[PDB]
This record gives sequence, C-alpha cells and structure tokens, in this order.
Amino acid sequence: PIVQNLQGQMVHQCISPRTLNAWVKVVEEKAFSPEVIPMFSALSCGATPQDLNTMLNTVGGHQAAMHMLKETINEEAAEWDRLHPVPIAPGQMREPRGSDIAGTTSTLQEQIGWMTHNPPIPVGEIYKRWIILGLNKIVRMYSPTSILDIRQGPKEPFRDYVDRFYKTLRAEQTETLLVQNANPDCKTILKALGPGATLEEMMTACQ
Amino acid sequence: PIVQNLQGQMVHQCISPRTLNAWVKVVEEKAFSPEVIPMFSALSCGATPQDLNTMLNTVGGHQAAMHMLKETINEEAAEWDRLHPVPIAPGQMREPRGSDIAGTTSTLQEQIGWMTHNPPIPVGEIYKRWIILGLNKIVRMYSPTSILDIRQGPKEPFRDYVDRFYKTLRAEQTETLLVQNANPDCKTILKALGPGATLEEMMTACQ
Amino acid sequence: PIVQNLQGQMVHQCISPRTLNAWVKVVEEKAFSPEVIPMFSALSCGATPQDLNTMLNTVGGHQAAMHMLKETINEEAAEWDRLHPVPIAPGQMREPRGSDIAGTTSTLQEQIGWMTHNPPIPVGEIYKRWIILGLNKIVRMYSPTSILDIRQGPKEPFRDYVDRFYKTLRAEQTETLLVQNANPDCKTILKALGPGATLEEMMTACQ
Amino acid sequence: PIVQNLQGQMVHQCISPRTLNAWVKVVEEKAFSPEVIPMFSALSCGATPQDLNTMLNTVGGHQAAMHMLKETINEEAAEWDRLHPVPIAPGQMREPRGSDIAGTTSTLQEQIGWMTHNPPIPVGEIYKRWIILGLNKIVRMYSPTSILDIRQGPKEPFRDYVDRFYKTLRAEQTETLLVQNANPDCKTILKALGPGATLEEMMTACQ
Amino acid sequence: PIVQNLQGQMVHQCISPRTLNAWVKVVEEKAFSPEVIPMFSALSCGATPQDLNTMLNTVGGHQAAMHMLKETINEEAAEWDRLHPVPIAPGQMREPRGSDIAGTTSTLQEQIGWMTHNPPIPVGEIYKRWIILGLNKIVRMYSPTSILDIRQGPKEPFRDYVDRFYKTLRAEQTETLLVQNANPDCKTILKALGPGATLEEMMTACQ
Amino acid sequence: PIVQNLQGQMVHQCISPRTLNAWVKVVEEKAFSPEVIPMFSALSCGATPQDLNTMLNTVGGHQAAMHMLKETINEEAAEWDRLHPVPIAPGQMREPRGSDIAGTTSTLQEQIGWMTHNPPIPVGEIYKRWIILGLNKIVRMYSPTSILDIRQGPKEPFRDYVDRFYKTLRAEQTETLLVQNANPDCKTILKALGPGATLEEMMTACQ
Ligand SMILES: CC(C)(C#Cc1ccc(-c2ccc(Cl)c3c(NS(C)(=O)=O)nn(CC(F)(F)F)c23)c([C@H](Cc2cc(F)cc(F)c2)NC(=O)Cn2nc(C(F)(F)F)c3c2C(F)(F)[C@@H]2C[C@H]32)n1)S(C)(=O)=O
Ligand SMILES: CC(C)(C#Cc1ccc(-c2ccc(Cl)c3c(NS(C)(=O)=O)nn(CC(F)(F)F)c23)c([C@H](Cc2cc(F)cc(F)c2)NC(=O)Cn2nc(C(F)(F)F)c3c2C(F)(F)[C@@H]2C[C@H]32)n1)S(C)(=O)=O
Ligand SMILES: CC(C)(C#Cc1ccc(-c2ccc(Cl)c3c(NS(C)(=O)=O)nn(CC(F)(F)F)c23)c([C@H](Cc2cc(F)cc(F)c2)NC(=O)Cn2nc(C(F)(F)F)c3c2C(F)(F)[C@@H]2C[C@H]32)n1)S(C)(=O)=O
Ligand SMILES: CC(C)(C#Cc1ccc(-c2ccc(Cl)c3c(NS(C)(=O)=O)nn(CC(F)(F)F)c23)c([C@H](Cc2cc(F)cc(F)c2)NC(=O)Cn2nc(C(F)(F)F)c3c2C(F)(F)[C@@H]2C[C@H]32)n1)S(C)(=O)=O
Ligand SMILES: CC(C)(C#Cc1ccc(-c2ccc(Cl)c3c(NS(C)(=O)=O)nn(CC(F)(F)F)c23)c([C@H](Cc2cc(F)cc(F)c2)NC(=O)Cn2nc(C(F)(F)F)c3c2C(F)(F)[C@@H]2C[C@H]32)n1)S(C)(=O)=O
Ligand SMILES: CC(C)(C#Cc1ccc(-c2ccc(Cl)c3c(NS(C)(=O)=O)nn(CC(F)(F)F)c23)c([C@H](Cc2cc(F)cc(F)c2)NC(=O)Cn2nc(C(F)(F)F)c3c2C(F)(F)[C@@H]2C[C@H]32)n1)S(C)(=O)=O
Ligand SMILES: [Cl-]
Ligand SMILES: [Cl-]
Ligand SMILES: [Cl-]
Ligand SMILES: [Cl-]
Ligand SMILES: [Cl-]
Ligand SMILES: [Cl-]
Ligand SMILES: [Cl-]
Ligand SMILES: [Cl-]
Ligand SMILES: [Cl-]
Ligand SMILES: [Cl-]
Ligand SMILES: [Cl-]
Ligand SMILES: [Cl-]
Ligand SMILES: [Cl-]
Ligand SMILES: [Cl-]
Ligand SMILES: [Cl-]
Ligand SMILES: [Cl-]
Ligand SMILES: [Cl-]
Ligand SMILES: [Cl-]
Ligand SMILES: [Cl-]
Ligand SMILES: [Cl-]
Ligand SMILES: [Cl-]
Ligand SMILES: [Cl-]
Ligand SMILES: [Cl-]
Ligand SMILES: [Cl-]
Repeated sequence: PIVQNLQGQMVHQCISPRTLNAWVKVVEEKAFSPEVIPMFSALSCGATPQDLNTMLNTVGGHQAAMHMLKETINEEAAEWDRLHPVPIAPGQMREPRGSDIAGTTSTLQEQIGWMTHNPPIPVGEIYKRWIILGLNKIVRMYSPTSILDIRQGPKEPFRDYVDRFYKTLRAEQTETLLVQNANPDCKTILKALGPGATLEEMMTACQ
Repeated sequence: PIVQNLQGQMVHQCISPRTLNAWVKVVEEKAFSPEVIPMFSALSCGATPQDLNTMLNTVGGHQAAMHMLKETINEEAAEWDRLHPVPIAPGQMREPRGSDIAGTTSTLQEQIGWMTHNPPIPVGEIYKRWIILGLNKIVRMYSPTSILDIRQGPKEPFRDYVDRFYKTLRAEQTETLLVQNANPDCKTILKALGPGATLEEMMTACQ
Repeated sequence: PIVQNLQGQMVHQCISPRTLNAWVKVVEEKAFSPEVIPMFSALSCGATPQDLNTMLNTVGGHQAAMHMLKETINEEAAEWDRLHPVPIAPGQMREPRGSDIAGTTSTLQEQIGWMTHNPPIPVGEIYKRWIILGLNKIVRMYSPTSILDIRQGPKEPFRDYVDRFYKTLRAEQTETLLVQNANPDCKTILKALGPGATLEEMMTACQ
Repeated sequence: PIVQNLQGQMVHQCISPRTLNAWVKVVEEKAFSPEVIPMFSALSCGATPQDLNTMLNTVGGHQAAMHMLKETINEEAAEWDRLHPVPIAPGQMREPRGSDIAGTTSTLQEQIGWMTHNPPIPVGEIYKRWIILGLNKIVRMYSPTSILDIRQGPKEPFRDYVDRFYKTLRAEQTETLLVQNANPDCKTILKALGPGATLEEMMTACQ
Repeated sequence: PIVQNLQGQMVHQCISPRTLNAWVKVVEEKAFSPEVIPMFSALSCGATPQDLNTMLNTVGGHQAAMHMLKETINEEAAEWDRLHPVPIAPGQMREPRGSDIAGTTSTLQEQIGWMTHNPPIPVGEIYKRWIILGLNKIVRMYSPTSILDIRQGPKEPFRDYVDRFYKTLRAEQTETLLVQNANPDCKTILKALGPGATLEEMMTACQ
Repeated sequence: PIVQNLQGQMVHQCISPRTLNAWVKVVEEKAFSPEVIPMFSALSCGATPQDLNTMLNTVGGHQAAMHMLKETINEEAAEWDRLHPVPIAPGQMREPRGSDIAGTTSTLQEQIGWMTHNPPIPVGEIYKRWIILGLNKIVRMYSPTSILDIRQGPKEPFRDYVDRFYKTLRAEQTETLLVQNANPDCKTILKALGPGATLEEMMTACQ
C-alpha cells in the first residue's frame, strides 16, 4: 500500500504477509457473505491497483465470481474512459485510462505517481470503488434465501428469527415485513404495540 | 486509527489485520457477553468513525443486534443535531452533523480533520460513546437469566454461586440479595457474620 | 500504555491486540494460579489506569474474584484519600483522588498528565500495586489444598512431591515441614543428612 | 528485500520469518494452483535475487517443478546474455550476466548495488519475471483437467459448473464454450438469452 | 529489556507478549531439557533483573526447580557481597548488592541506571549468569538416564543410538565410551576403523 | 543479529522470538531435509556467532548431527588458524581466531566490533559458511535412499517419479539416469524423443 511514514511523507510499502493471509482466509471461511466486503475494504487500506489485483488473484476458487468481477471492472473502466477522454512529455505524469486504474496497463511507479501527486489522483480508491461495486453484486446473487421466505417458526425464538431476517436482508440489499413474517403468537403481540415501535421494543415484547 | 507517530504528530494509520481479526473473533466466541464491550473499546483505541463502522460491518451474524445498534446510533445522532444546530468556505472545516459523527455523510479526510484539529472535535470518541451505549442495551437484553433466579444450589460451592450471581448481575446492570439467594446452610452462616461483611469474608465463611 | 518513543519522549500508545488477547487467554487457562500475577504485571508494563481497567474488564467469568478486587481497590483508594487530603486553576494539573488513581473519576488525558509529569505521579503504578494486592488475596483463597495436606506418597517420586509442596506453598504465601511431610523412607534419609541441607542435596538423597 | 526506510533511502532488510513461512505454507497447501503465483509475487515484493533463491530453496518436494524452473531460468539467463553481451575498475559497478541476475554468480552486495543504483538495474524484478514465467508453465502442465472435459452435470448447479470451468481455464491459460458445455436444460435457456449476455445474466438465467 | 532505539541510545522497553509467551510455552513443552537453557538466554536478551524475575515467575509448576534456582541465586548473591563489600549522595548511583542484582532490593530505575551507566554495571548479565548456573544444575539432576546405561540395541540403528547417547551426555555435562556402548556388530566395525575416527566416519561405518 | 537501523548505521538487535521459534519448528518438522539448510541461512540473516550458536543450541534432539557439526566447525576453525596465524593494545580490535569466529572464545561486543568494522571482518558470515558446510554433510548422510534405487513404478505417474528422483538427488548432491530409471513404457517414449529434451518435454511425453 501507499502509507505515510513516521516523518509525514507518503511512500510505498510492500503488502504484508498478514494482510495477504487475512484476505485469503476470510474468503475461504465466509465466501461472499455480506461482511466480507467491509473486510476487503479495511484490508486494502491505502492499496495500489497492483495491491488490489494481488488480493483478488490470491483467491483460489470462486472463479465464477472473479469473472463477474472482471466484467463489472471493465464496465466501470469503459465508463471512466467515456468521462475522461485523453505526445506524453518526458518524465511527466499522464492521465490514467480505465485499464490504468484497474492496474492492467499501468506500472507500479505510475500508480505511486498518481496516488502521491499533489493533488493526488486516487487510482487505488477509484479501483477499489469498482471492485466493491462488483463484489456487492456477487453478494446479492449468492444470497441463497429471499426475504419473502424468512418467516419465524412456531417455536423459533424471535431473536433467532430477526437474526435470519436481517442477515438475509443485508445480502439482498423492513419493519413491517418483519412483523408480517413473524409467527401468529408474536405477530399478535406486535400489532398491539402499534406503529413506530423500535426493534428493541419489538424484540422485548415477543421475548 | 489516528495515532501519534514517533515524532509527536497525529497521523492516520490503517486499521491492522490483527485488530480486525481480534474483533471478529471475540464476537464469534463470546457474542454479547458483558466483557465484549471493553474489548471493543480497547480494540477501537483512536479509531475514526470509518474504523468504527469497519469493525461493526466485519461482524457477520447477530444482525438483530446490529440493527438495534443502528437505531440507538440514529437516536444519539438526532440528539446531537438538536444540541448542535448548524455557505461553507473554501478549504475550511465544517461543524459535523449526527450522521457525520456516525461516518455516514462524512469522508475519512473530514474525520481526520475534526479529530486532529486544535482544539480537536473527537468525532471518533463521540461515535464510540454512541456505539457503547447501544452495545450495552444489547448486553442487558441478551442476558438469559435474571438475578432473581440466581440461587445457590444445596451442594453448589459458594464460589461458583457468586460467580454466576455477579456474572448475571454484570449483564443485567447486591450484597443482601447475594445472601438471600444463598442456600440454607450458607445463608445461616452469613447472617451470623452480621452486616458490613466483605465479599472475601462472606466467601471465606461459606467455604 | 505510556511508552517512550524512539526519540526519548513519553507518549501514549494504544493497548495492543496481542496484549489484550494474552491477558484474556492466561486467565482462561490458568484462572488464579500464582504465576498469573507476574504475567499480569508484565503485560501491564507502562499501563495507564484506563489500560488496567481495560485488562480487568476483558476477563469474562471469575466475577466473584473481580468483585473482591473492587473491594480491595476501594480499600486502597480510601486509604490514599486519608493519606492525601485535597478552585483548580485553568489548564493546570490537579492532585489525584483514590478514584482518580483507579481510573473511575479521571480521564485518559488526566492520567497521561500525571504519569508524564516532571516529577511524575505514577498513578498507573499506584493502581497496579492496588490490583496486585487484591489479586494476591484471591490467589490465597482459591488455593484448594493446604500445605498441611501436602505429604509425599509411599511411591511418589520425591521430585513430584516437592513440586506439589512448593506449588501449594506459593499460593498459600518451609524446609522442615518439607521433611516432616515426606514419606517414611525418604524422611529417614533426610534426617541422616542433618541440618542445613540444600534442596538440591535433599532431592539428591531421596532420588 | 530492498525496502525504503522511514527516511526515504533504499536499504537492505532481512527476509522475515513471516515471509519465509508464508511461502512454504502456501506451497504445502496449494501446490501449483494458479493463485499460488500472485502470492509468490506479493511475498517477494522488493526481493533480491538472493531472496528469490531463498524462497525457492525453502520449498521441499515438488522437485520436478523446481528443476523445470531452473531450465526456464537458464533459458532466460541465456537470452539476457545474448541481448547484453559484456578490466572491471576498482570499486565500480559491473554489468550483470544472466547468472548474476539469477543470483548464482553475484554477491548480495552486488545485487544491492544494482537494485539501488541511479538509475537502478532491477535484477530482482528481472529475475522475478523469469521465475513467474517458469512458474506459469508449471501451472499449465499440472492442470489435471482440460477445459474440454468441464461440462455441467444434469443436476449440477450452474454456479458450481462455472466455478470449475474458469478454475480449469485459469490454469490452462470462453463464453461460447461455457454455453456449449452447459447441461441441456441450461444450454436451452442460454441460447434464448441471445449473444452478448454477461456472466451475471447467464448465471441468473440458469439459477 | 534495555535495547538501543533507532537513534543510538539505550532505553527501556516493555517485555513483549511474544517473549513472555515463548518462555512459558517452551517450559510447558520441554521442561528442563538441555536446549531450554539457550532458549532462556536468547529470550532474555538485554533483560533487566526485573525482566529475568518476570520470566521465572511466569513459570507455573516445576516449583521444586524454582526453589533450587533461588538457593543457587542466593549463593551467588552472597558471593558477590563477599567480593564487593560496600551516606549515599543525592541523585547518585549506588553500588549494587547481591539482592540488588537479583532484583529483590532494587527498583527498575536503579537497574536501568546501572545497565545504562558509562561504564555500565551489567546487573542483568550478572543476574542472568547466576540463573543459567542454577538452571544447568537442574538440567543435570533431571537427566533421567545415566550415560553408562546408553548402549546401542542389537537392532537399534547406530544413528538413533548416537542421538540418545549425546542427548544424555548433554544433560549430564566421549568417543571411546560411545564405542564401548555400541552393539557387538558395530563395535567390531569401530575397532577396525582404528583411533582418531571422526563421528561422521564412525556413523558411516556402522550404517 | 547485526542490522542497519532506519538511520543508516549497523547496530545490534536481539534475536526475535519469531526467529528462534521458526528455526526450532522447522527442525522438529523436517529434520535434515535439504530445504532446511536455506531456511537456516535465511533465518540467520545478519546473525552474529552468538546468534548462530543460539540457533544450534535451541535444537533439541538430533544430537548426533550436532556433534558432527562441531567436528566440522573445529576442522574449519583449525584451517582458519593455519591460514591466519596471529601484546594487544588498549581499546583496540584484535584479529580473530578460529574459536573466535565460532563464538567460543569471543564476546558479543568483540563480534559486534569485527562485523561492524570498516572494513568489516564478517565473522558471522565466515561462521555461517562453516555451519552450512557441516549441515550439508549431514543432509547427504541422512539421505535414506540412493539415486540408484529411485526407479519409476509400472503404474507410478512420471511426475511423482521425477519428484522422488530429484528429491533424492538434491540430498545426495542427471537427465540420462532419469531416463534409465524410468519404467519400460515411458523409457520407450523418452528414447523416441532423442537427446537434448528438456524436463518439460520429457514429462509431457510420458503424461
Ligand atoms: C466502506 C465500507 C467498509 C462501509 C461502510 C459503512 C458506512 C456507514 C455505515 C452506517 C453507520 C451508522 C448508521 Cl446509523 C448507518 C445507517 N442508518 S440507517 C437510516 O438505519 O440505515 N446507514 N448506514 C449505512 C449507509 F451508508 F448506507 F447509510 C449507517 C455503515 C454501517 C455500519 C454499522 C454496522 C452495524 F452492524 C451496526 C451499526 F449500527 C452500524 N453498515 C450497514 O449499515 C450495513 N447494513 N445494511 C443493513 C440492511 F440493509 F440489511 F438493512 C444492515 C446493516 C447493519 F448495520 F449491519 C445491520 C443489520 C442491518 N457502514 S463498505 C463500501 O465496504 O461497505
Ligand atoms: C471504557 C470502558 C472499557 C471502561 C471502564 C471502567 C472504568 C472504571 C472501572 C472501575 C475500576 C475500579 C473500581 Cl473500584 C470501580 C468501581 N467501584 S464500585 C463502588 O465497587 O462499583 N466502579 N467502577 C466502574 C464505574 F465507572 F462504574 F465506577 C470501577 C471499571 C471496572 C474495572 C474493574 C473490573 C474488574 F473485573 C475488577 C475491578 F476491581 C475493576 N469495571 C466494572 O466495574 C464492571 N463491573 N460491573 C459490575 C456489576 F455491575 F455487576 F456489579 C461488576 C464489574 C466488575 F468489576 F467486573 C465485577 C464483577 C463486578 N471499568 S467501557 C465504556 O467499555 O466499559
Ligand atoms: C513485580 C512481580 C512480577 C515480581 C517479582 C519478584 C521479585 C524478586 C524475586 C526474587 C528473585 C530472586 C531471589 Cl533469590 C528471591 C528471594 N530469595 S528467598 C530468601 O529464597 O526467598 N525472594 N524473592 C522474592 C522477594 F521479593 F520476596 F524477596 C526473590 C521474585 C522471585 C523470582 C524467582 C522465581 C523463580 F521461579 C525462581 C527464582 F530463583 C526466582 N519470585 C518468587 O520468589 C515467588 N516465589 N514464592 C515462593 C514461596 F513462597 F512458595 F516460597 C517461591 C517462589 C519461587 F521463586 F517461584 C519458587 C518456588 C518458590 N519475584 S509481582 C508483584 O507480580 O509478583
Ligand atoms: C503481478 C501479478 C500478481 C499480477 C497481476 C494482474 C494484473 C492485472 C489484472 C486484471 C485486473 C482487472 C481486469 Cl478487468 C483485468 C482483465 N480484463 S479481461 C479483458 O476480462 O481479461 N485482464 N486482466 C489481466 C491482464 F493483465 F491479463 F490483462 C485484468 C489481474 C487480474 C486481477 C483480477 C482477479 C480476479 F479474481 C478478479 C478480477 F476482476 C481481477 N487477474 C486475472 O485476470 C487472472 N485470471 N485469468 C483468468 C482466465 F484466464 F481464466 F480467464 C481469470 C482470471 C480471474 F480474474 F481471476 C478470473 C477467473 C478469470 N492480475 S502475477 C505476474 O503474479 O500474475
Ligand atoms: C550463552 C549460551 C546460549 C551459549 C553458548 C555456546 C557457545 C559456544 C558454543 C560452541 C560452538 C562451536 C563449537 Cl566447535 C564449540 C565447541 N567445540 S568442542 C572442543 O567440540 O566441544 N565447544 N563449544 C561450547 C564451549 F563453549 F563449551 F566451548 C562450542 C556452543 C555450542 C553451539 C553448537 C551447538 C550444536 F548443536 C552444534 C554445534 F556445532 C555447535 N553448544 C554446545 O556445545 C552444547 N553441547 N554440549 C555437548 C556435550 F556436552 F554433550 F558434548 C554437545 C553440545 C552440542 F554441540 F549441542 C552437541 C551434541 C554435543 N554454545 S548458554 C550459557 O545458554 O548455553
Ligand atoms: C545461500 C543459500 C540459501 C543458497 C542458494 C542458491 C543460489 C543459487 C541458486 C540457483 C538459482 C538459479 C539457477 Cl538456474 C541455478 C543453477 N543452474 S543449474 C546449471 O541448472 O544447476 N544452479 N544453481 C545453484 C548453484 F549455485 F549451484 F549454481 C542455481 C540456488 C537454487 C535456487 C532454485 C531453487 C529451485 F527450487 C528452483 C530454481 F529454479 C532455483 N537452488 C538449487 O539449485 C538447489 N538444487 N540442487 C538440485 C540438484 F542437485 F538436485 F540438482 C536441485 C536444486 C533445485 F533447484 F531446487 C531443484 C531440484 C533441483 N540456490 S544455501 C548456502 O543455504 O544453500
Ligand atoms: Cl477460496
Ligand atoms: Cl493470476
Ligand atoms: Cl480524479
Ligand atoms: Cl431478546
Ligand atoms: Cl459472529
Ligand atoms: Cl456492509
Ligand atoms: Cl465537541
Ligand atoms: Cl473460596
Ligand atoms: Cl475467564
Ligand atoms: Cl464492563
Ligand atoms: Cl506520588
Ligand atoms: Cl531429582
Ligand atoms: Cl511442499
Ligand atoms: Cl539448496
Ligand atoms: Cl535494465
Ligand atoms: Cl447464482
Ligand atoms: Cl510449566
Ligand atoms: Cl510470584
Ligand atoms: Cl562489574
Ligand atoms: Cl547415518
Ligand atoms: Cl528436533
Ligand atoms: Cl547448550
Ligand atoms: Cl576476512
Ligand atoms: Cl505432468
């Protein structure tokens, strides 16, 4: 990543073995659960496009998703080229192309040059926004259960039902559907509460 | 987080893989036990609102609690706006809104600017206080057993009973109830001790 | 903790995830064995009162001991107030109270101010001494076996017996009792050695 | 590796135990899966030829591949000598040979001298490009299944089939073959979609 | 420990959680095997007497050995007082006593003052030499098997026998006894080799 | 080890717990496999003779090999004394002896003085070369199988056979013997290939 040293200047740092292993492990354990996306964003703090491509390529398996990611990246790369239509002088920064932001036609020194410019061209943050966009579309598609099928069981604790409800809702990307899909006993209690009840009040009443 | 370097200036640091993994793991293992809250506070030392949102979003599951957390955060964010009613000049700090402190309408550079100002606007500590408030309400609600039902067994060691008693009491958020819920043999000993006995004296007498 | 940087000045550092996890784990594995106390002291090197309270609060369970710890802390806090009886000027250090040293009525900035003063008021070391005092009283009470009941078995190796003997003695908080509680065969050998024998000589003779 | 300190100068650093162990472990677990190559590239960030040889030599087993790697390295080393045909003055940098870039006839001080020169001779990056070239040829040869034999099962979820398809394709080093190898039911749906369908659209239709 | 910063001055550093855990773990796994002593010496690099006492006190169990260690320490402390017989002026270093070097009557600031003096009084290295002396006496006593009882089996590989032979010899604290305790077949071969054979030659001949 | 700080000067650093544990673990898991030697060389980057002796002494077991190592070290130490035959002035570097390079008659300060001299006397690298020499002789002797006995099985995959072939060859310290020891079916194919075939071509043909 590009990180500021202990003297106030932005310099390049090698991606750490702890960072590399943490990203690989979370994909192995959680696949494309919704909480994997913020983990990717945190673990790629200050990452260059090269670092972002590194993280994606260390993922073995889920290659269907990785190809969807490339398609989303190319869509965003093509949009950037339509919003930013371009001899380049000696020793002198060039504007980046979509494929430059994606790290495919640009060198690390070029990415360092853009990201540390004054003002900086944050090709890493632009690329990361493309990746998260594509990652979120994967999260929705891999969500196994629709919110319409999350209904509280006749003996299911309300707490467990709300857990499944909003876990599903988070991947699908509320309060009245949560009441409608509650079981008959709790749904009866939740209507007596009236409108405007908080989740805390609702869960307390069906305890 | 925002941490001071080895030269005496406050700069931004990327949240570490060790920090990210430590928060995720403790939630996986302890859920919303009372001791999870001080762990969250320590692991979020110097955190920005972005870092605080990062930590919350890496939690998979317990999504019912996370939605209660959002409701508490919005309540505190709405209160801040009622206590701090607001053209913004070029290059110049703006007062934060409730959603700015919660990291939803503010950028990282803006959060860095507030937290490192002189005097600093500690939007991270303000947000953290909101989160801990909401986290504590979750701890009370998820406490499975009431203090009224913690009574020493006829053969239960007094040490084990006091452990369960104050473990329950900590989540519920004393000395006379501890005597009343003791078993007949120990309760007899504890009355002979008289008032003002310490916990050490009480546990010694029923050993 | 408060640690000196690489330039010779005392500044605040966030308690590390490795430190937090190491304290939690040792309590989970060893409870209140005697060797847990020096581990707590080492892991709290340079800790502020806030850091000391952090470490105590990350302990889940053993809540009976934690309440005994609070009682000991309040006793020491009350003593400090009796030994140090107190408008506070603008921007100007105030003497600490017992509850200030215990981190309950003092801010982190105040604790940093005391600990880094010239001369420093080591509220962290004062608090730590209170905690270790209370922790040691827990170690004695949780010692399951009295030294009077540690006697060498008729076929127990002398090495194993001495291990149990001084393990028990360490928690209870010597040489002649070790001879008296030895088995008949070894006790006969140990009297023939005479007075003033070292532990090495004693263990060698009963090998 | 050669890394810039916190003062802006490139100096030598010892390869870390975390780096050494991370490379060994990934080879033990994944052998020559395609994602092992980007892991090698990231873990060898800023590596000298000595560091690159270190990483290769810590690999136990897969010695057939390591000998293929040497053959590829010698081929690239011989090419470099044909593109760069060479008394060397006292204290004065010499041009490198193919075996110098491969770390076999050059010292660490010589590699440091080339890599930190102005302008730098990046013998580490040149060597790394040779290694990755040879590593990729191993990935293709060790790919067990050909893309022609990746066909969706009659009850295999389309997602799982695309995973295997592009996993195989990645090692072999698309969209119309993916349709042809789909099962009859899904292939019927995919033709109705028409040309130019994205992977996301294709996977959605066969869900 | 006392370690030099990145600016060339000796300052105090808190003993690390990795150091504390590494010492505890090696004692748990290897007890008082001979190789535990050099591990203790390496892990206590630059340690103060306080750090050395910390490491000893984190050891749970083996309390018989720890009491032998104290007896050896007191013997060396008494010797130092006999070799170094002693108003102390304000703000001014005092010569250390045996108990000062052992960390029992001296503060950390005093130990820092001695160790960083010019010229330095290395109370840490003096104490460490006392500890290693006592630790080595424990290694000899806990050696279970005498060298006289290490004899090669009639079908035992010579390599395995030499391993046990010098493992035992290392704890007991050679070449002709190794031949005498070899089995008849190998002993016959080893006499034909003649005097002055290396261990490599000896092991080769009995392979 | 001796490592350069972040200011460009060579200073002493304590051997890290990660380094110590990594060397011990690899010996426990791999014994004297060929790849253990480059691991030792990397983990001893910049090591002093004291650090090199530390690493050897933390190895428990394999004491036969460690005694062969001492014999090789003494041989190299005796050679150095024959190539470098020696009042030493106050405060003034002395030439090292063989036992000085091996760390047996020299202090750490003396080793630091030699290694950081201008020009430096690299007693650590000289000692390390002695150790690796002796370690390699152990690798050859502990190789269980000779290359003459590595022959491809009638149903053994050629890839697996080449793996065993060069694994054995690496420890023993090629292309025509690999053909001769192939099975009849593959050997027939390999002769049809003709001379000068690469390993990649050979393995491809027998696939
Ligand atoms: C950069 C990056 C790392 C980021 C970010 C990021 C940025 C801002 C915010 C946020 C913070 C506080 C509030 Cl009060 C609101 C709000 N208030 S409101 C009117 O109630 O919605 N909204 N937001 C998002 C915003 F921006 F959209 F406004 C927020 C979040 C929250 C952080 C959070 C997590 C948590 F657990 C509990 C919290 F209290 C807060 N994370 C989400 O909210 C995700 N989420 N989604 C849904 C669903 F859809 F199912 F309902 C659900 C959540 C949920 F909160 F987890 C919980 C079960 C419900 N994260 S990134 C690109 O990788 O993602
Ligand atoms: C920032 C953050 C990390 C913090 C903080 C924080 C700040 C201050 C204090 C504190 C410190 C010392 C004393 Cl003497 C008292 C006191 N003296 S008194 C008159 O006896 O109560 N009070 N306090 C709290 C205060 F502030 F309220 F005053 C304290 C604590 C204690 C730390 C502590 C833990 C411990 F194990 C043993 C100790 F000796 C001290 N932690 C708690 O006390 C929580 N707790 N709750 C209850 C219950 F309710 F069940 F009884 C119980 C505890 C318990 F101690 F664990 C124990 C079983 C009993 N923590 S945060 C926002 O994440 O939490
Ligand atoms: C800050 C902190 C981390 C500290 C400290 C701290 C400070 C000083 C000392 C100490 C050091 C050397 C000597 Cl020679 C003596 C001594 N000489 S003497 C006349 O023989 O007793 N005394 N001391 C304590 C002093 F200060 F009281 F003098 C010491 C210790 C020893 C360190 C030690 C541990 C060890 F394993 C082996 C050693 F050789 C030395 N640790 C203890 O001694 C605890 N202990 N208790 C008993 C029992 F009671 F059962 F007998 C037993 C021990 C035992 F040693 F483990 C062993 C089985 C016997 N630690 S803290 C507040 O968290 O604790
Ligand atoms: C230095 C080093 C570490 C590097 C690099 C490196 C450099 C650039 C790029 C890259 C980035 C973005 C796009 Cl949009 C394209 C593109 N757009 S396009 C017209 O669709 O192909 N192409 N590229 C490569 C380029 F350079 F060739 F252009 C890219 C990659 C991608 C990174 C990536 C991984 C991922 F998972 C998902 C992504 F969105 C992006 N990694 C690959 O693409 C490897 N891969 N191969 C195939 C296959 F062949 F099977 F189809 C498949 C992949 C796959 F993506 F994983 C996925 C299943 C499909 N890596 S190194 C020497 O060690 O490797
Ligand atoms: C500070 C500290 C960490 C230290 C140190 C320390 C200091 C110096 C030396 C040393 C180095 C090289 C040589 Cl050539 C000789 C030598 N040459 S010689 C004429 O043949 O003996 N002697 N020495 C010791 C010296 F100083 F005494 F001279 C050495 C050692 C060796 C290091 C070593 C370990 C190893 F595995 C293989 C090696 F090649 C070298 N470690 C020992 O030798 C311990 N050992 N003991 C015996 C036994 F007794 F069974 F035979 C046996 C060993 C053994 F080597 F392991 C092996 C099985 C045989 N360590 S500390 C206080 O914690 O210990
Ligand atoms: C300091 C230290 C850490 C070092 C070093 C060190 C220094 C240089 C080199 C080296 C690098 C590149 C080439 Cl192209 C050749 C070459 N070209 S050539 C004409 O084909 O032989 N030769 N060399 C050695 C040199 F110096 F001798 F020239 C090399 C190596 C290689 C590194 C390497 C490992 C690898 F896996 C794959 C590679 F492509 C390169 N490591 C070895 O080669 C060891 N090895 N041995 C044999 C055997 F004998 F069985 F055939 C076999 C290997 C093998 F490669 F693993 C593989 C199965 C075959 N390491 S240290 C003192 O601890 O060891
Ligand atoms: Cl995966
Ligand atoms: Cl790739
Ligand atoms: Cl821009
Ligand atoms: Cl509930
Ligand atoms: Cl969870
Ligand atoms: Cl999210
Ligand atoms: Cl404010
Ligand atoms: Cl008790
Ligand atoms: Cl616990
Ligand atoms: Cl608490
Ligand atoms: Cl004071
Ligand atoms: Cl014994
Ligand atoms: Cl392997
Ligand atoms: Cl090798
Ligand atoms: Cl070039
Ligand atoms: Cl799908
Ligand atoms: Cl132990
Ligand atoms: Cl103790
Ligand atoms: Cl001295
Ligand atoms: Cl052998
Ligand atoms: Cl071993
Ligand atoms: Cl030793
Ligand atoms: Cl020389
Ligand atoms: Cl093959």
